[PDB]
Amino acid sequence: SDGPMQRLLASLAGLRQFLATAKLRAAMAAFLLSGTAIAPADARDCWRPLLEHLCALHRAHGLPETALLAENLPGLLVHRLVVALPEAPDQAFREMEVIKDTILAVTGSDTSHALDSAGLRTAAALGPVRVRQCAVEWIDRWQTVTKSCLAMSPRTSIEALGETSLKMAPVPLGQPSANLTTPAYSLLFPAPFVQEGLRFLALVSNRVTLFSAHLQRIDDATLTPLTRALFTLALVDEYLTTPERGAVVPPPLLAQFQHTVREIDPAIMIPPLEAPGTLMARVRTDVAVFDPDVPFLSSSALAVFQPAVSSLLQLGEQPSAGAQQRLLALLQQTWTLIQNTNSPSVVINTLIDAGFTPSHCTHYLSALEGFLAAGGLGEVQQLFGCIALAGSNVFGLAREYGYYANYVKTFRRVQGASEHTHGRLCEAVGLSGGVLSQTLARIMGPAVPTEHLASLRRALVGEFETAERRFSSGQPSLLRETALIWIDVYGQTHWDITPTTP
Ligand code: NA
Repeated sequence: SDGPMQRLLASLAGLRQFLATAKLRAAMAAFLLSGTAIAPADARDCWRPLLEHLCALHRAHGLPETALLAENLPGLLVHRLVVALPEAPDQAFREMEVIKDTILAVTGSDTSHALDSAGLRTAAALGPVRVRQCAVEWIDRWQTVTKSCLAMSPRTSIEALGETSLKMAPVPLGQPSANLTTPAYSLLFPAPFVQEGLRFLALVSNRVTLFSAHLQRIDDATLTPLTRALFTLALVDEYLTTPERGAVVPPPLLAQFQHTVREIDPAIMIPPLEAPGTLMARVRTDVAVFDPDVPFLSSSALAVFQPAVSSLLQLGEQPSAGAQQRLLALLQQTWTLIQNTNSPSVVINTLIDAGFTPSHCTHYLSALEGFLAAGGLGEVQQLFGCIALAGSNVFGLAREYGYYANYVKTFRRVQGASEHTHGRLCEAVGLSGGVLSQTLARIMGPAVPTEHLASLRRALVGEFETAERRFSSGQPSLLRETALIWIDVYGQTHWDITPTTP
């Protein structure tokens, strides 16, 4: 078992028994940009002797570089401590807890005694007390928020409770992870344990977000009982049904569905909430709900009723002029809003409010594409094409929307493959020459972390200034480049920063 920390530990022990200058110093330079990263076990076994040898070997020679690496080795270690989180919550909180104990091991009082023993400083920006404070706050708050979202989530798993329904207030996609990116945490942003925690919390949070919106249009009174029951069927199909258990329905929701569905005109037929195939398919009718004289569908949420619409767009149907005027109002409002908005929360809310639940967007895509195969579209069909392309891609990026480094990669894959998926529709409607990648880019674009890397750079410059200043009056430490290259190379490697320095 060799590892970077292990390699420099063994290298540094032999130095203790200006050749030691070149060897020692090139060794530090080699540790700061070793390709691999430290596993928790390695840090836990090797933290003590490496720190002892570094503090005493520091004491004998008194170079600024030993002083700095000793003063800020905790943070430089958590910068390189690998994190792998499992899908299951138990395994995830467990796995995070082992790292909490790893940093507690790094930031022990023994390190403060061995730094103060060597005349060093324990209050360094990446020093033990600071790294301890920031990591502890971030991880504790991380559990509290992640479990909070995990409780008000659709719980269809084998894991036994009853899913909350009326409980939920609409949460934006970014609000849970928002406190965890404040500039206060800039010092630890490149750490894998922030990024991994943020993808986990993003995955739970976004699901809770969609579930919140769709619940909101469940419990609305202005909507017609037909529209109400339709949102109910969609909710059940997409968030409360698994291949493993047929239907997972709370008794209050099922009773509410019963009383609301008995109000519907028997001209339109609705299946009861009970366990294959989705329920939304089971709905059958012959009435043209789109006609304005007809009062059955709320003109607000008119695309919620997937069978009649999918028939409209597969069969290229020609609605009554009043019905069509009823459509182009909603479709054209929705698409004007989507076209001219940069808030993902707003576009989510307006897609769900219009009845454009993700699976619907899918069926709609399928319906048009199949139309263009057999056949140049009406404005109804073209606008459904717009909202369904942009809707499918916004809903795809929505699950993983976060401020972590991987959303750049996923976002690149998705906007790259946005237009080419269902190319006939996309070119026929106009999103062809990069326009859809432009829209998805403006609304779902990944956040830019230049400020966090700048701030951390300034802090590392400061620890360089003090650390050299005490140990070398003039300040010509050769290791500056070696420290800054990690910053630029992280920036362009994970975040694709250009990069640039002041
Ligand atoms: Na930089």
